[PDB]
Amino acid sequence: ETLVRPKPLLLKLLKSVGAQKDTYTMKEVLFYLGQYIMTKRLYDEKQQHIVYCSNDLLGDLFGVPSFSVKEHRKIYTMIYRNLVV
Ligand SMILES: [Cl-]
Ligand SMILES: [Cl-]
Repeated sequence: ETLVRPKPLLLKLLKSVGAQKDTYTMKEVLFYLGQYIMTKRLYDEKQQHIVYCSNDLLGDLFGVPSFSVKEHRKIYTMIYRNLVV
């Protein structure tokens, strides 16, 4: 629905997986973040709901070493640290 504005570092992350936008819906941000996690194989192959990001740009942006995709409240707070509200 509403548009969101990634901060510069998150924008570079999104573009690095082929996004060609500066302005996004939240749905699009999640779409490209998922593609980033997939393409960089940040999830554990045997526990695919767990993302390990402590040595990746994503960890610097989200401010955690790892997270579970089941933790949606936490994921939204981590994404919003990276949006210009
Ligand atoms: Cl930034
Ligand atoms: Cl975790």
